[PDB]
Amino acid sequence: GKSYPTVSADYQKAVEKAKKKLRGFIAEKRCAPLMLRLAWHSAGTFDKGTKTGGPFGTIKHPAELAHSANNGLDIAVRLLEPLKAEFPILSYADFYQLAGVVAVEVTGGPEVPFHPGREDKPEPPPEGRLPDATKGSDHLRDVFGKAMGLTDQDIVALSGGHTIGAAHKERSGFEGPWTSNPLIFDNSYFTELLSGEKEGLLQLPSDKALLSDPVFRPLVDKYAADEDAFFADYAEAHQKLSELGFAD
Ligand code: HEM
Ligand SMILES: [K+]
Repeated sequence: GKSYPTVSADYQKAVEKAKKKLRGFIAEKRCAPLMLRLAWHSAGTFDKGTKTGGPFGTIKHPAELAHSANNGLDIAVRLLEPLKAEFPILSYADFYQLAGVVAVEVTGGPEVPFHPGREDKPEPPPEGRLPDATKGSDHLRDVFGKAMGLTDQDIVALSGGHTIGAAHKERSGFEGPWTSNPLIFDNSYFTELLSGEKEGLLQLPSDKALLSDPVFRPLVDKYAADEDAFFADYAEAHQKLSELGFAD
């Protein structure tokens, strides 16, 4: 149900050039996972009932970076500031979401469709909307479903974003990568979740909750068996996530 706004030709030209520049920058800096986390934490605050929060540029605000769920993301924001400055026409909202999309692409992931025109909004959402890694399926549904308005399928596919990167004991407290290949976007997050705890790889309780829920488990299996299917459903869910509250 989207109606995307019209942006000028200059704005579109800027999108295209920023996209390229973000590829090169994110690849060199090895920071795709962090950039994915930044985009996801920007969008993930959306509350459908109130139409508050969501991917509207507020994560750049020190007040939103201070939320405990956002530990470390001040790094991401600082990393992007000089590039963003080359693209003054673009909203921060658009820029961060583009960086999330590129993160996925340059690590070998699907091409998530991108539509410009998000406006930067002045008020960060209240803290406490992003998910708690120590909780389970009900909580996931409360956050992704009742707040954001995404689907059960979307929940499992987006969990797959842990296919890249790692936790840090100084940020969340959790530590290490979910996968043996943490800068490669693939279905390894699901294959590892399926094979049990292997030494040196991370599983959050929230990842584990996928295995015991009657709706989530068949999806984990599908994605572990079929990376093409994971990529399709991941791209659908990321696009939706990046557009929460935008163009409705
Ligand atoms: C489903 C509920 C989720 C929970 C409970 C959760 C929790 C976490 C936690 C605790 C970390 C560790 C942060 C650190 O210590 O550095 C993390 C990292 C990460 N998360 Fe999630 N997350 C979830 C969903 C997602 C989603 C939906 C995405 C994107 C589609 C995502 C992408 C990432 C990425 C890429 C990292 C690694 C960041 C890095 O390498 O610095 N997460 N997540
Ligand atoms: K991987």
